[PDB]
Amino acid sequence: GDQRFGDLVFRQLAPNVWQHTSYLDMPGFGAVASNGLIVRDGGRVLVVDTAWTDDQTAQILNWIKQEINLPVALAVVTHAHQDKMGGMDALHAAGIATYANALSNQLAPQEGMVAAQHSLTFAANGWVEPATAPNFGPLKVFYPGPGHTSDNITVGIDGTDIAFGGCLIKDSKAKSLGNLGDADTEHYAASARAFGAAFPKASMIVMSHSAPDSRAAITHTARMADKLRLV
Ligand SMILES: C[C@H](CS)C(=O)N1CCC[C@H]1C(=O)O
Ligand SMILES: [Zn+2]
Ligand SMILES: [Zn+2]
Repeated sequence: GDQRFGDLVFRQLAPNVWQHTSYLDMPGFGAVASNGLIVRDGGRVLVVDTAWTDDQTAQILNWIKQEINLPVALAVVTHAHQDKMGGMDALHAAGIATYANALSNQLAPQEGMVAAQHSLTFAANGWVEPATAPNFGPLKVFYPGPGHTSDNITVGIDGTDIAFGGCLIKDSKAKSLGNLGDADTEHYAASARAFGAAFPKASMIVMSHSAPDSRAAITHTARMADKLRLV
């Protein structure tokens, strides 16, 4: 069910949702896949996360221009690493309004990232303050607590079965939590649980570095976060 387009891969998840996948091409490591989302909200398109690079991200825009051919209203990027924010310059050159967690925008420079144009803020219960996320359509944005990073945010897609965990969640068969250099190892477990609780009906869990999975990815991630906390 995948379709290669250039160095990119696209996979339809529902009538109006597609997974985009890009691969890091650096002379020192293997072809590391990153997943993001494309959502057709009626007469416009919404993007969750860039690709690794500007060119890869423009390649995303081209696939959208070709296969959907509606204007891209906005993008939301889900934390200040390269696999999520590596392509901001491309989104800006294309006139696309960009959003990130305020904390993500604050960390951007230290991380080598260009900041998003607009900053999301969040209630104590983790739900986005609606005024900071205007006209987000079916995108339901939830900050689950520090985990994979301090800033990681998550997105549910109204009207579908899908919730996007970003790099916070790994699939049910993953061996480890991956690079934990930026990780809050104390809150990770609770933050994964908070994600699953925020989207309790979502049956397809989409993540950054595994194929879509069921809810078992959430509990599996939480357990692995608990095992690590206990050492
Ligand atoms: C550079 C990316 C940002 S999330 C990363 O840390 N990754 C990509 C896949 C897993 C993990 C790793 O390198 O160990
Ligand atoms: Zn990351
Ligand atoms: Zn990642």
